[PDB]
Amino acid sequence: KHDYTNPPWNAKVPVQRAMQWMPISQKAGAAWGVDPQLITAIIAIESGGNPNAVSKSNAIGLMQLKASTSGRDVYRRMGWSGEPTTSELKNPERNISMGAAYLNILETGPLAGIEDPKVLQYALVVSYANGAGALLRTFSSDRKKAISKINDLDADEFLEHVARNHPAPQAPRFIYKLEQALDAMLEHHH
Repeated sequence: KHDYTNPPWNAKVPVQRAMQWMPISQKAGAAWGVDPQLITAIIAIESGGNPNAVSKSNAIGLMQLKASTSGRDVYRRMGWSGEPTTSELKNPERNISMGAAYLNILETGPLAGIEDPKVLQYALVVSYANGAGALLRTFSSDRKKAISKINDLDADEFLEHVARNHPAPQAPRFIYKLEQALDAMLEHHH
């Protein structure tokens, strides 16, 4: 039902800029066990590689972290009180390293025990934007059953499900731009 491929989106230039940061993304991905291509994909989608991007919501920087939510979440994962400042989120290394942490948090928490890497990946990008909870809720009210129900799908049926079930239009959209972004990235030798 969500017309999620319209308009088309040219990954080239936003991935090009995102790729500026790939050395950090490589290090960040490595440290947190996150696919560096995913990190770069997210940077390209959320900020188009612009480290000073700032949303209506006051989400900040390359990976559009919000200090009160994902910021706070990552601070607690590291044993820290409080939230990162705006200033620290505009730092490209701290920002990316924090997005990586946050992706790791989603993978080892809300989304734990997804089998297929590719669905996992799609789940991450939709969770990252519009929240793991809202995603699971589209399957079932109980987490464990929603996850069993996700493992009964392959990536394309997952995308179909998000397209028809997720309230947020940007959820399936992100999966489309993920794939455009991964395509642009084959033109960059690791």
